[PDB]
Amino acid sequence: STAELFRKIKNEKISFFLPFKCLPAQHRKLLFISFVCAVLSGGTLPFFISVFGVILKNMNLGDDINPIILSLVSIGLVQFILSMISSYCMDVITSKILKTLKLEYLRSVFYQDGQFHDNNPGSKLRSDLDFYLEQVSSGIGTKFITIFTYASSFLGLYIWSLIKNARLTLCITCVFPLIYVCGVICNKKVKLNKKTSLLYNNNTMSIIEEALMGIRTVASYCGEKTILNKFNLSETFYSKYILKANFVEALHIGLINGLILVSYAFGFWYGTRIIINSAFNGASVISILLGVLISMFMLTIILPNITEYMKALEATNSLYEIINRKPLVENNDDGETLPNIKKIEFKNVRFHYDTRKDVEIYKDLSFTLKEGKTYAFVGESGCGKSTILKLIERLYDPTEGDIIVNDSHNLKDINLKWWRSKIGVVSQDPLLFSNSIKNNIKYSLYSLKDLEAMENLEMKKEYQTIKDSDVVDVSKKVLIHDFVSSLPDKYDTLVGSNASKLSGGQKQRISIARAIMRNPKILILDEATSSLDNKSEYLVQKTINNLKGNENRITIIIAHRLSTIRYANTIFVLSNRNEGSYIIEQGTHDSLMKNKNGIYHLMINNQKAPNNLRIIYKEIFSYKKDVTIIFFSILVAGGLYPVFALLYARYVSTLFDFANLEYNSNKYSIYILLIAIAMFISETLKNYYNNKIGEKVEKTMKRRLFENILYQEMSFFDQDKNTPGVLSAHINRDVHLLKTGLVNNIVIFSHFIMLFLVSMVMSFYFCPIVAAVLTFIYFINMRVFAVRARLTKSKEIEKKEDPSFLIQEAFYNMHTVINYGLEDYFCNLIEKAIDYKNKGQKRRIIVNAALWGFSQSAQLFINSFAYWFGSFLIKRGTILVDDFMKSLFTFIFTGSYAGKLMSLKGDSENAKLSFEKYYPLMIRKSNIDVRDDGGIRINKNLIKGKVDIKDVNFRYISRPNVPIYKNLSFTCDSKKTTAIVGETGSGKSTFMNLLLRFYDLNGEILLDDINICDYNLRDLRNLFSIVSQEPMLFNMSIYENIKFGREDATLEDVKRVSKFAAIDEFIESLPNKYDTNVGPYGKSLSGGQKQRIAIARALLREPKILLLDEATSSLDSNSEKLIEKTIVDIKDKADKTIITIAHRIASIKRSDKIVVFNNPDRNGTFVQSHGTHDELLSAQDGIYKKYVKLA
Repeated sequence: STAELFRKIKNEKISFFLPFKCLPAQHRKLLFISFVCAVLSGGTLPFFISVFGVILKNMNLGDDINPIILSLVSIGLVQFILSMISSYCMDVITSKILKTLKLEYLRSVFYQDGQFHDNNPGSKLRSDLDFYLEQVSSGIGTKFITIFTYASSFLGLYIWSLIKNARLTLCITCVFPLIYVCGVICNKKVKLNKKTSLLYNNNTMSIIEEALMGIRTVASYCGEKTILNKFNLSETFYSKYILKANFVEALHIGLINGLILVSYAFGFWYGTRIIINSAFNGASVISILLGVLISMFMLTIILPNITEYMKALEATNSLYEIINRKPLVENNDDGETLPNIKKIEFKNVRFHYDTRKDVEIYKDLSFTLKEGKTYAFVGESGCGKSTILKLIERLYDPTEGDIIVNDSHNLKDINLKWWRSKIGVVSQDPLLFSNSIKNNIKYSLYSLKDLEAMENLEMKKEYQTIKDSDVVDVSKKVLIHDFVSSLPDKYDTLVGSNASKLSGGQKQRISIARAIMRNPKILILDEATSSLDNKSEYLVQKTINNLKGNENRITIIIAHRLSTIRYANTIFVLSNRNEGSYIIEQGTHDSLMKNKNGIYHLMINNQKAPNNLRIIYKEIFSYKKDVTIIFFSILVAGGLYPVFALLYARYVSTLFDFANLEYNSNKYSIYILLIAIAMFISETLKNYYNNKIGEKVEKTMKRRLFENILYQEMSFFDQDKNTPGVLSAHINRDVHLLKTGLVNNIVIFSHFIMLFLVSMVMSFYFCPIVAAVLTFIYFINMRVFAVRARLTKSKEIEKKEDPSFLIQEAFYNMHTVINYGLEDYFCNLIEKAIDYKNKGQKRRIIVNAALWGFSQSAQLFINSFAYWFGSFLIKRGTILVDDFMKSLFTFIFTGSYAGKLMSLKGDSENAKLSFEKYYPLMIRKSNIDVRDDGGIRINKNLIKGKVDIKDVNFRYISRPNVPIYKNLSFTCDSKKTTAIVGETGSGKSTFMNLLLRFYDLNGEILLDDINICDYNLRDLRNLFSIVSQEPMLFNMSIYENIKFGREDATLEDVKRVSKFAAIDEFIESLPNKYDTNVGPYGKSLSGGQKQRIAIARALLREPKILLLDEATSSLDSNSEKLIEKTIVDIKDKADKTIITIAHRIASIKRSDKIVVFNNPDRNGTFVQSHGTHDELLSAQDGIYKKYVKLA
């Protein structure tokens, strides 16, 4: 709320007046104008409310009102004008500040040091900027001056009502404290239960994610059902607590709709008693009630605007710190430049980042780049080459060394404004702008001409000094003068989005020409020939080293292939061989290629639709008890709210008759009390069963989705649009939308129609003539002159919206503007912004102000016309008074209330749309379903364990081009061991999946001379047991992860089977031994324990067939040895058939059969040899002898 943000802002002085300190004086007193022109509109209602009683007294007594009407329209006109002025006066100021913030932010971005640009890269900033620039725009516009109006109205109403009789108003307004009290008492009991409801939802989230990730360790142990119990038990507490919340959330509504209809009654009952004891007519009573009651409605609409303005404050203060960040490499324009360029000299340069403050890079970087010669660099990927490039340019700084140039000038005194003036950087990819081919090349001199008028502002016209003659010969030099003539519009042709039309080679030629036109001196080439041959490169280099100024210049190349560096003057090759880098090899090619047989020797040696929703409605129309109650409550509310109008009316007419005034008050206040008591119960029992119906639809759709996603097959999960992230996003969000949207917006339509029928009926009956006119007016107002609709439609368009293009092509081509060209854009966005401000802005703002003044001065004219027409028809004898008074207030009150509750709807369309996205998922057939019971029944006794394969041809459907298996055929023995070896990464872990029916077939698999597809696969998966490479443990206790699948097992069995695994020493060394709740995915344990837990999990089932895989691949020291002990312990017992995947010769030689795989040609694997078993260790040529001597 506001009471917390106010305390937060008080104790550091975040100013209330912060956005209003970047403004001229021609914008500092339009604010004052718009201020005083919004207090004068805070006196309209204290006048209408003051005459609203006198009109009624003057109509039902036999006199005229025309002098009062003419005193009531002029104020409407001046309200219209004074409301038309302020919108115009404010939107200009909004545009001004919204411009200045941007035009400082772009600047403060363009002076960063490069240390930042790696931290805050590009597209984030423009994705942030706009966000802030729609928090300050939509909170300082017209809805900042709708606060003094309402406060003025409050003050006027209250003080006027108090000066008249200061004992009635106090006793009317002493009921409202009991509203704030109830609010603060109920918010507590809402939050206390809502936080626990949130607590018991993340558990379900974690269950769903952790069970959809590891689906194949769930179907292999047949554990579909022992997750559904956790899901359906952690879903009920959520329901009961959130319904406890909704109950209190609905009771408040009824109580607040009730106490007002007691304030009215007590006010009238005390009013009729101050009259008699005194006799102050009966006209200064009808107005006090409306005054005191409408005084507090203002306090229910002021608060959101203050929250939005505080939001704008904290948004701006999140932006005036970026602008005032120190770049620490600033351009002070005080560097004493050099006459010429010579002798770059490193001296022991060491560098560390700001984040990784101790991950050192360099050790002994020290050399000198003499003038006049060439150089080169060849090394590893990132051992410190690119930083040297970025340090010649001086983006970063030396931390310990110094780069004193020409033995007379330090780098931190050389002008950065001048140093970049003589450096040409040909990067890997060309950075070409998207205007033309001539302007890209003419973007070189826009920085050097500016270094001529400063020392002598003239930035506009001097750029014409760039003649179009140098382009000709500099194009001739780079061998591009031919193709430029081949296409029409030679220099005027325009390239597409970042040069996406022509060939890459020619674009890089243009980039090279851009580099060369300025007569660069330190020419830093970097991976220029990643696509082309070395012909153009060598010709260009011949042009460079023969260019005027070759006597003292320093060219640098950083490339990979050694052919470009066939000739050189010095070649620095470096290597960090970890904690520091240094140079390993120096000297020319002649004195290095033969002298040492080092790394460079190796390098030169090597390279040189309607149904879907009637489902929902059929579900909703089955709760025959909780449906009728809502119907009766709707009828009661809609039928007994309008009656208050024509009870108020009857009460007015019996107040201007001193006779029989006591009895009438006694009879008409009690009825109001009863109406309030009924309205309380009606609203309470209406707004509670809405949510009670909403919950059950959710928690009977979620159950179906999840319970029909688990039992699907594996091809479902191997597709691209079937991902856990997208499936865990439906279940919560869109089902919550089915709760809110549909079965909130049905009730609103029902209640609205029930009001609108009865009101129009029993208002057209008393006085037919007035209702036709009033309906005509409201129809032609709300459906033809719809003001707010046109006001939001004409606003979202310009909110969506060439300055929206220059910005995008600058944060992508940032590197070049840092190299050269800065204020050609800092003073180009202003122009293309201002040329599009005025021409559209003036029309839009002079229209959208007239479309806001008429919205604040429309009901007044309607009411005035209504009372005039009523007083006109009466003085010719057509109609009486009571009929008019009963036919008008119905429209008034019913329209207000209907407009109130109608603004509670939710997203009804997207919820009817997403339902059609996920409806096929709760109905999709699986076709490999474990719930079936078809096939031959099998007992565990008669299993001999003889796996057999005859022929296999497998290909993943996700990528049907890479066949992996061709004609696999072998046999495994019964109660024996059978190892496997072959080419590493040959897809050996697919045999297993085919054996457990994750993929059907072409090929054949057998078991005891019977096919696999005739077994009733519930039992088929109930005897195998795999030990995957990486295990997976759930977020339950350690006692339960072992009982996964098998619910019936005591605790001593766990101790027994843990004794085998050699894990009952760590568990019996810690409190909460067999109740130690591990974390998600078992991330609270060590790898040497997780796999032993898995092995204990696989040995409890008494598996008749075992399937291992490299039990000790990458484990620690002790648990490795313990695991090998377990493996060699189990394998000694000739009880169960075992199929290992081993590559350790100590275990191979014990095996009874060995099978070799190979992939000669990349189309399929097959069996090279069958049953070597170490007796065929060397009998013919084979790979078994290789893999047993290679390992």
